[PDB]
Amino acid sequence: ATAVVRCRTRLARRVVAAVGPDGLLPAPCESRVLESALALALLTEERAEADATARLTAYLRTTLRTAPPDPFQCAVARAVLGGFDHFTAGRKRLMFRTVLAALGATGFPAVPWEAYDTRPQQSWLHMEMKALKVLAAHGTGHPDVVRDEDWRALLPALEPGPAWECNNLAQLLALLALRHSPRHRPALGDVLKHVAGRLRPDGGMPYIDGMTVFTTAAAGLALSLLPAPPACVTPMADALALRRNPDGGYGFHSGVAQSDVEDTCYVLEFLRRAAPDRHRTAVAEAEGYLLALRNPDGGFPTFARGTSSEIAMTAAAASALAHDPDRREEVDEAVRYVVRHQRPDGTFERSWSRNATNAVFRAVLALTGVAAHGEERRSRARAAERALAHLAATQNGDGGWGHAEAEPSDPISTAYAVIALARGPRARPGGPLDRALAYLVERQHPDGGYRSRPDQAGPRPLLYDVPALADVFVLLALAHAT
Ligand SMILES: CC(C)=CCC/C(C)=C\CC/C(C)=C/COP(=O)(O)OP(=O)(O)O
Ligand SMILES: [Mg+2]
Ligand SMILES: [Mg+2]
Repeated sequence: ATAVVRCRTRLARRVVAAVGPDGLLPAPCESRVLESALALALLTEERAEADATARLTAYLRTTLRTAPPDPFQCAVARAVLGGFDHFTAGRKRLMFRTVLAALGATGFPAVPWEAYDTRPQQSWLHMEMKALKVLAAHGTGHPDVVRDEDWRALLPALEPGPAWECNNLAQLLALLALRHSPRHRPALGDVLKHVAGRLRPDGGMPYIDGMTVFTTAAAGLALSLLPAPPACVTPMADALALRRNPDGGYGFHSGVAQSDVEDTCYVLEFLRRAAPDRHRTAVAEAEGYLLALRNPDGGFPTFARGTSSEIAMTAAAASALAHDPDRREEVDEAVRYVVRHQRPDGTFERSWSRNATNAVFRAVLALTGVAAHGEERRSRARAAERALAHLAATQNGDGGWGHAEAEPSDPISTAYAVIALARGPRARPGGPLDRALAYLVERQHPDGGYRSRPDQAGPRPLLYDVPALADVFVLLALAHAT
């Protein structure tokens, strides 16, 4: 067949081979400068784990020369070795300033202590903010400001074993605060040993344990779009469904009790295609989870109602709930939210991904997948057309797309664009979709896989790197488009 189908086939073989007999696609996260630096500071201040501290130190220096990250993380690493268009901005300015001050690189924000108090949402955001407030209280010489409720938010960080909610950043920040408390120091020795035991072969500390639930769901979805899905989709559906949380949603990795809309939508889309009856109850519990989260403006948040609806989250929930005709009223209200928020140049937003193409792909699938007729058909078709025109206008000479219009191409950003474009008109020779496919064919590695700069962000906008996602998302693009 075509070079595209051959590329698709080699890739599917690789993705199938990487699924384990437990039905999971392992998705470890790479070392990150930020957490390595924090781990370095914590162990150093406690005069602990000299072996780990030297490895951490070599990793940080090696990475600064050869693959240095964003400037915030470099300045964090330098402190230890010695624009944002989003509703979260501000809280992030406070968070990132306090981190650098805690490490002695800048002054503590001269803000009222209530600045650090946040509504209940993401389980670990509360812990992170409380930890930073404690570090600022003690850093500025006002330890008596710390309330007993501030300390109590940090207690999960003193549990043995892997970090609570798989978040090394949250635990490290909490531990850096807790070591200032005599009441809590008896539990510290034991966790410092498990922390030191987390180093990766290259000597660094990853942001999170991994993203196996998200990655297995995306891979299962891609495999289920193939002409003949492999057999392993059933054990993958089983592995996801048995990990569902009591609220019916899904976290990003094994042992994440915090559900989120993005993970739940990928599990939901996947189970609807590969196991709608075998996993009928899991499917219905996931729709219930999404429906209970919906905001009154028609949109959907990431984690918790009452927090800002997001475009991509709202687009993802519209596609995921479209299958059942009984949610037409909620699905349509979601798609209208997407249309209302399209920007003047056809784009949408950056959030959990750092490229523009991610939100476009979500938006376009919601806009074209929910069947529609009449004036609302016209209105959605126009919105979708402007999103695909935006893609055509920012396509790079090699046929791919980067994180930003003037950025070098990468396979993941390109994969998102292809999914969107496969919903447009038929690939004409030398058309944008045709050229993006040619870009993906040419970037296939000899081992059948893809190496791509990462797109996942957390805390936004800091990138972290789960390499298994590159194969998964390119496969999802190739499956959608063929
Ligand atoms: C792709 C993904 C599944 C989308 C949902 C995001 C999340 C549930 C998974 C990404 C990994 C996670 C621990 C980042 C959240 O960081 P954070 O709490 O600090 O985020 P924030 O401060 O920017 O709000
Ligand atoms: Mg945060
Ligand atoms: Mg975090």
